Amino acid sequence: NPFQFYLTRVSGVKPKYNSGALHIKDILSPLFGTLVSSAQFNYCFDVDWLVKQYPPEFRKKPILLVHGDKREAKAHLHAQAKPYENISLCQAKLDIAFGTHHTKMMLLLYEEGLRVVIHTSNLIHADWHQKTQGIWLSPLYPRIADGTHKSGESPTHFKADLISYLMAYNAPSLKEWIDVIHKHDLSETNVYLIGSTPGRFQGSQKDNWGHFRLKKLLKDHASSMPNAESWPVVGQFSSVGSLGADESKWLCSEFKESMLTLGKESSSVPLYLIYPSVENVRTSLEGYPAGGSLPYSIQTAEKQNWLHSYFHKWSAETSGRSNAMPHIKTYMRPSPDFSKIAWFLVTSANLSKAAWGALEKNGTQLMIRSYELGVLFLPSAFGLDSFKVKQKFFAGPMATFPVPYDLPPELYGSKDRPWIWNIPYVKAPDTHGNMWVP
Ligand SMILES: O=C(O)CCCC(=O)Nc1ccc(C(=O)O)c(C(=O)O)c1
Repeated sequence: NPFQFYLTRVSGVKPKYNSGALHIKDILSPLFGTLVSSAQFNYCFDVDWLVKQYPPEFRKKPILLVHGDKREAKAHLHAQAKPYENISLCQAKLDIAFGTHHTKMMLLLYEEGLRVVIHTSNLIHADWHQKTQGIWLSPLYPRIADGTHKSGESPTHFKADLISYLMAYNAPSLKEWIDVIHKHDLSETNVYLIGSTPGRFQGSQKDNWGHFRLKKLLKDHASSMPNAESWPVVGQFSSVGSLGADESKWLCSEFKESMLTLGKESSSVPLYLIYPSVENVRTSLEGYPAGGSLPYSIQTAEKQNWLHSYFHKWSAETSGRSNAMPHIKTYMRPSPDFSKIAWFLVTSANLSKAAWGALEKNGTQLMIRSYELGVLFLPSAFGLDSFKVKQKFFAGPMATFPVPYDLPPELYGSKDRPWIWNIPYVKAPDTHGNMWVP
């Protein structure tokens, strides 16, 4: 396959549904490269667990943890790492209120080259145990010879775009990684980077980040087809922010408008949102504790009941993962019969203004609160007009894209409710015999 899109291993499914999956120990294995230094960008860390995932021969190599924690949370993380002299920390600045360092990325420097991993999992045991999570694995990027002058750039501009994303941190530990990336040849990269960084972006910079970055890439590198109005947008996520009092405030006005862009020329497009129901969580492999990683609050949800008529159940028979609750986030543009897709995005970004950006100042400024990162698969980057949807995720041309959940998405039934993580569920027990009492 050209796509190098993987799911994490799920404990409890039959082997055929893990044969093409990756555990974190597989990613860090010596078979992927001889490690000399790594950077782990994430939100939540279990440092003791994390070090144990590296091969024993690599456990003393330098590790940089890039996080967004402040105050007591920051002190707790430092305390976790202090036993390991090889671990350094970089606190990503979050100068806008209510922002998060959400990006999940590994930079893996080897004797043999460099690898970039952009994924969706926190660095804790539960996130790699029984969840549906997504991974993009870069090629092994070779080092550019000393004294050789070449760009090392891909047709998707991934090298410059990754350096630009890291430059936004203004961090000395990450300038070191920028210098590493400069010395490597990333020309084989066929995905586009879509990042979010905190700030207020106008004019020259509005297209750099968030949903305007997505819009720019779709305008420049996708084409509009006849009956494009009939091609749905699908969004799939593990959390929801405050979107406003009605759909015109952000969801269907600027977010959907960016996602329905195709091509350069100047809405009835259906919008599917996939988010686990209470029943999805109750009957999942983890049971109700899966909902600890689906942090949709009642305070937020009760202000936007209009949103839930867009919600569709989690179903993933294609990958054997209907009972592995999703912490992956994906967005895509299927054809009206869901047999093809115009593009596919895997990302850390949930359905929230903090992650994707919200327009300010009479539409002239895009304000983003958080760090996010994802990769965009466009047919033009593979010499294609569209991707065929792979019928079974782990089955056998290779030009079919492995969509990890079922299409078409199934609307909530009249008795279904979205998972809300801070109210109790005491009517029916989960797969472990328990109720949920927050
Ligand atoms: O959107 C907003 O305005 C706030 C909504 C609250 C929220 O969703 N918090 C959250 C934090 C960390 C992670 C993670 O890194 O796993 C996740 C997740 O991805 O589920 C979610």
